[PDB]
Amino acid sequence: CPLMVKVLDAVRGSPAINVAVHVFRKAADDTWEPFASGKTSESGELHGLTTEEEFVEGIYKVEIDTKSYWKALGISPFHEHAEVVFTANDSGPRRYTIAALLSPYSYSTTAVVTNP
Amino acid sequence: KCPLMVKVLDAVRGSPAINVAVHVFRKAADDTWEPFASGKTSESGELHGLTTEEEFVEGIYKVEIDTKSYWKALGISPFHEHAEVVFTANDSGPRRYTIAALLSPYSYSTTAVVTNP
Amino acid sequence: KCPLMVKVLDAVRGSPAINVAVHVFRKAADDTWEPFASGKTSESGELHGLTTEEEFVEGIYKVEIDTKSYWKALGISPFHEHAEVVFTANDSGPRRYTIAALLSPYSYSTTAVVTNP
Amino acid sequence: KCPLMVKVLDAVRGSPAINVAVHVFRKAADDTWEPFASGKTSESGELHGLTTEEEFVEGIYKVEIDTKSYWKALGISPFHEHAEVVFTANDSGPRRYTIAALLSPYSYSTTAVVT
Ligand SMILES: O=C(O)c1ccccc1Nc1cc(Cl)c(OOO)c(Cl)c1
Repeated sequence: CPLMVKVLDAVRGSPAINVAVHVFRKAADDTWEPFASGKTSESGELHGLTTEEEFVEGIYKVEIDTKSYWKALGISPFHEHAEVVFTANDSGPRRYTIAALLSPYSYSTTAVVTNP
Repeated sequence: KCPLMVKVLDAVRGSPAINVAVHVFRKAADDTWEPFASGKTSESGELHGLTTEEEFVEGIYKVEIDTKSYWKALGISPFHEHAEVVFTANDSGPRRYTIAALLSPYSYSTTAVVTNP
Repeated sequence: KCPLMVKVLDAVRGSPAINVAVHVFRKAADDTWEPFASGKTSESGELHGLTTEEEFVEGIYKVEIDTKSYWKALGISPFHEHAEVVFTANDSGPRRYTIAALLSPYSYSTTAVVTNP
Repeated sequence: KCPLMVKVLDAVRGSPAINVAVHVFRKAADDTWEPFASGKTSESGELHGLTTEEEFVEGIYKVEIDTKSYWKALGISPFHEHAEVVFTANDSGPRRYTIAALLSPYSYSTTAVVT
């Protein structure tokens, strides 16, 4: 479970499905190289994006297409997209789960690490 | 699927709560919160299968989590004595409920989800 | 400028919550929640005028925030029956306490701001 | 009393965060971020002066609260590099924006209000 970046809808009381997500890597030129993207069908979870060999001991970024989400449900969010920036794998391979409790005009997140 | 479960995880250690005592009750017209079930937070910080289809009924419930015991063992002196999640259930039939519990020494937050038939 | 300030915010409309029922209790010697204070949240979203250091004493307290009146009168269908915040108070030094509540129809958050005046 | 306001609350100490560096950008026509305003946080955990209604105009803006240096000063090991809030401003008209951010060593949350 490298990045099981779960996203939850705090209004519909269901996982946020069909929400586009984008990943980036730390480029040496202070740029964000695109890495992966996708949309879900029924459940709002992220997986199968980065493999054990795809990681680096560096900075990352996760972008979630949030404004496009609510227009479909006819909601007009204040936020445009959400970004979490972190340093990973400093002490070796660990499994990272990124929380994301969305809401129109509000969001929250949390990080879960492992010992080995 | 699991009829309902409680999800709890520490926002300081970045790990699910381990050995955080939990309890459940039932609403009684005499205001007496008659105890119904209890449990201990495992290494995964989750308790599931507490209320079966027969055990659970359409009514008012409460979930109590022994937050203060969780911190003092870690040598941490928290603010909240415990937490409570008061709600209604099965308004129009049986459903699946999973609730969140983001513990921090001086704060917490909860969130619940419902899945349509 | 009170030792007990409760702020309630709407995480859908993005406005300070208004017309929200608030109740304050206190555990008695018989483990009884003797009523302490109550009120309704204004359009500023800050509840105040609930207690003073003359009336505020050491002990275990409880804070009640109604939710059904907030959304059902608004037309939204909530999940949580209400919000209950229970905490020790004035253990040593009557520090001013601020209680924060970020409300969503299916989720809420609580945080405490403590400071010695 | 400003159209833009940001406040950061520390959960572990339960006190308003102090000395939290902040920066504000603007959506440049070259898809860049021209720096707009920056600063740190006081003992009240709020922002004292960010943007007047004169400088505040339409467009997309980004605000970042520096947290990595925070917990190192606190002596705790963080996780997040920092927190990024990006939003569309003045899409329909003037308003007053307040940004609230609850910070914990391994988690954070945020929300906004309008006027
Ligand atoms: O009010 C919030 O949005 C909030 C969100 C998460 C955690 C705590 C919160 N409470 C809170 C936040 C702020 Cl910024 C605040 O005042 O700012 O001038 C108050 Cl009174 C209460």
